[PDB]
Amino acid sequence: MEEINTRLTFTVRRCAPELIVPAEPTPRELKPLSDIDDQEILRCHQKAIQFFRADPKMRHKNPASVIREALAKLLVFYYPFAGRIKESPVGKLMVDCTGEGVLFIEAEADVTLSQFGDPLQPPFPCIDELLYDVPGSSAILDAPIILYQVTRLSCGGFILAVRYNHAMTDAAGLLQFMSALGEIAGGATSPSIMPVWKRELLCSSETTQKSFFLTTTEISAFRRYVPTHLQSCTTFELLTACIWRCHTIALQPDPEEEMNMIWPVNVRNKFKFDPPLPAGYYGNLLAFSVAMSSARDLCSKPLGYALELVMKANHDVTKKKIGSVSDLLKPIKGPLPVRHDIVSDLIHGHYSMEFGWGKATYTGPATNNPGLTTYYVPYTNNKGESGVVVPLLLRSAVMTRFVNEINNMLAQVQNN
Repeated sequence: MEEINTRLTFTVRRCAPELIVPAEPTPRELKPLSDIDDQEILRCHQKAIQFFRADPKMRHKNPASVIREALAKLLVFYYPFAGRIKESPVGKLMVDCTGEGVLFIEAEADVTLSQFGDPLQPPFPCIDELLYDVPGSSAILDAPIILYQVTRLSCGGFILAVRYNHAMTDAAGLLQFMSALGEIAGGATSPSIMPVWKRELLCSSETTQKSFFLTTTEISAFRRYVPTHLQSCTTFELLTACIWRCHTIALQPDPEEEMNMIWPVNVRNKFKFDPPLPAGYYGNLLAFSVAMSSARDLCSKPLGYALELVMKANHDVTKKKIGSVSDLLKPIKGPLPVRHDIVSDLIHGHYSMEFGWGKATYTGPATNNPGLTTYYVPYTNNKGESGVVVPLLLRSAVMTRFVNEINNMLAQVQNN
């Protein structure tokens, strides 16, 4: 299992972080976050990144300035994003729309866009410096909800890095928002999709980083040595059953502890909501599927055991298809288990954002839970092999036991 390493490094320097408030008076109100947005597994942040190449006609236009003026203008419509999230009695989250503003960082880097590769894919170097974690902002409550870093590159290109409070929006909502930002920086009067709230509809009253590469041939090879009755499995399912079982064998937990593997599902493509969703909704619309087993059964039984659990969990959430949003979209049931890993499927453009410099040359993820939290990215190496890159952050011993265990599985798949 190949480790991918970024041998590139460079020096970043950033101004001191600033607060961007909406450019015009906006409603000062308390807006309810939905039962989907405020579940435990979403009380985290997430990181996205886009790379933009130089545009010769955009000379005399510093990208940080363009973006921060457009942020101010766009926050008039998305004004809750300038708010602060607070907790009421019985655990309901609210956005206090105070206009205190989103965090912003203008920076420069002694590096060129082309030095990130061609094609440019993860891992990305110096990402902790390209999306600086300002102290106290890692908080869910009373902290700025979103953070931008615009790093200018020596070629005149630039980097747009975002950290956002996952209680506020999901990847899809942030995409609607970033496309509204692109439109406003394009000169638009207002967004094409006028956002709405309506989240009441979903209210019911020692460590180590690393990135590893598995080629498609290795994945499909796996698919050959699982029982025929499980061969309809997705690449995602097979990869997730591998990761879950290998990680558990690496953790070596108490035999009876309940091991959970959890992943989100975008439902927009899937269900047909009978009261359909509002046109500009941008809260969370993720379903979550949960696969659970004793540590002893995961480590004791072959990969087919884990794989069946993953595939069947992947249809618990897909099986009821028409009705209300409150009917088909539920939070995870209880408090999160002690033992839970989180995987996300990213093998899927994120196109049509244009800020004057074109559409991004790359848009994707970047870089709490003490389990394993990772995502799958597409990757093609220098010889042409397409496959998946899995960024892992584990205690070093757990990492090498994990790597060795998936390498044992590769050894088995090839011996057979």
